[PDB]
Amino acid sequence: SWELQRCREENQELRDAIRQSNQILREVSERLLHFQASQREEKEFLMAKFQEARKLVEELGLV
Amino acid sequence: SWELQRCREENQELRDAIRQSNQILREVSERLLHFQASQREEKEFLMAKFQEARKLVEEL
Amino acid sequence: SWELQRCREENQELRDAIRQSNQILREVSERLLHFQASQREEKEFLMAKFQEARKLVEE
Amino acid sequence: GSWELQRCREENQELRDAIRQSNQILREVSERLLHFQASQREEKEFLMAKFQEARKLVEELGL
Ligand code: PRO
Ligand code: PRO
Ligand SMILES: [Er+3]
Ligand SMILES: [Tb+3]
Ligand SMILES: [Tb+3]
Ligand SMILES: [Tb+3]
Ligand SMILES: [Y+3]
Ligand SMILES: [Y+3]
Repeated sequence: SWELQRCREENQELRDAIRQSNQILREVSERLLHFQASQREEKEFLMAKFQEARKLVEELGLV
Repeated sequence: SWELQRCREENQELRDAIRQSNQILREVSERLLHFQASQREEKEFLMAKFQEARKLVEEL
Repeated sequence: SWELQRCREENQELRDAIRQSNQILREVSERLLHFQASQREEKEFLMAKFQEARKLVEE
Repeated sequence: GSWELQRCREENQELRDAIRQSNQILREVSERLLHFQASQREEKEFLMAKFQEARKLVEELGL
């Protein structure tokens, strides 16, 4: 049937779009884990500095 | 004889799933854009802390 | 003595400078904890909404 | 001279050094936040790019 052939093609494209869109979302989730690993290193540089500052004032007797 | 009707029903279920997914992703996107704007504004207070520190290093 | 009084007064000013700079750093740290909380909430929302999208696709 | 004046002078030197250290800490924290900001910017640009990919997949169905 003309209409059945057309409908079958459209359904396969719809399935492909859903599958490809899920893969995009999966890649987003994985990459966000990488951004978070790098941002954990940033927090570590920052935390080291804030601890150095705290020690400075404790030691000067200013706490 | 019901092959086309089956295919049309599948098409409708798939179109509805795509629409719902699009709605979800539109919500995420729009919320993240508004969030970036709010965060930019909130970061202005950090910028202000460092301007105060600069002024201090100068007045010393 | 005169010299002791001058040194004590200078030390008060220096301590005040240190208090100010330390308080600025404490405010930065506190505000960064605000940012961390906000970002965690947005990450949780995104995760939840991606899961909802992954569910509509099941079946 | 007195023992108490020598302490005061030693305290004065340690506070001067502490001010220089505090300034260094402030500077390093500022630099790190600029780097963290650049990281977050890249994360935002990545998310925008992936959402655009998904939208274009759906637009290309033509429905
Ligand atoms: O950027 C400004 O002008 C001010 C400073 C912190 C809040 N907004
Ligand atoms: O002017 C003062 O008295 C302090 C003492 C140590 C050096 N400067
Ligand atoms: Er000592
Ligand atoms: Tb503003
Ligand atoms: Tb000593
Ligand atoms: Tb540096
Ligand atoms: Y929560
Ligand atoms: Y970039």
